[PDB]
Amino acid sequence: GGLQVKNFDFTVGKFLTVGGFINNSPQRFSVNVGESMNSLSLHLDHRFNYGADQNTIVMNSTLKGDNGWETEQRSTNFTLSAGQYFEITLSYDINKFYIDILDGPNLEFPNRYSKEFLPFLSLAGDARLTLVKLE
Amino acid sequence: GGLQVKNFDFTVGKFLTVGGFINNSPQRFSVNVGESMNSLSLHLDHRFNYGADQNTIVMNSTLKGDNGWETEQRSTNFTLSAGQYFEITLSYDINKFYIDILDGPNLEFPNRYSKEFLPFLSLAGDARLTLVKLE
Repeated sequence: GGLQVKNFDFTVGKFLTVGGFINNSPQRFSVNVGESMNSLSLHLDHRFNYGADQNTIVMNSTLKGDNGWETEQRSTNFTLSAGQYFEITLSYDINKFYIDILDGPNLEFPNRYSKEFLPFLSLAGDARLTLVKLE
Repeated sequence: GGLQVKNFDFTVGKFLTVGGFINNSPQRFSVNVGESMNSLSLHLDHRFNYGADQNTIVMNSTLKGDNGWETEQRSTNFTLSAGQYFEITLSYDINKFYIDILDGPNLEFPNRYSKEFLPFLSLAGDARLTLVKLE
């Protein structure tokens, strides 16, 4: 399951853009990059309506999947809308990730595990991934 | 090396579009889909200037990498240019692959190994992959 795109080496200095469509009536969706679904250097969750989190961005990482979520960083500079096309561009160096949301904020999150190569990408939740661009 | 895009299941009925830039002064470049670099259901080679092949499309498959190339199918309906952006959309069913080159031909090639899922994608040669879209 998944597609291995040989040519795409998401190393320090590359810009990975993901694009797709948010569902109508979303709860939340995330962009996840790391080594596997269990070992994520960045989980970028846009929470539309998720209990106490209403239009909040939450960023975190985990080495133990769902049971290893660490210190959350949150932003209320929420610019995405239900049912719409989105694009988020990620890049990083050994110190940090730089998150450029199209027509929205620019955020930074620590590169907590000092990664210089990230082999895995997934979108989770109420959105559909349709494009991956690497430059 | 490569990026695993979890969400992209290139199954029968999906449309995979690859986009990128052809090098200046190219010899040839290919789009390759299959199970690995050694086991390819489709190798779609655009040969600009490759000895006797001058602006010829060659399509083939292999189960043994470079030593298992099978019966080539060729087309001279060559529409790509050096230095330019290209996009090719692939889809398939159990019988065949359908190759839609943007502003160029529509080609078909047999699905020789009766595949219904293709886990691997690579571009090879004188071009640079910049986008992968799955719909």
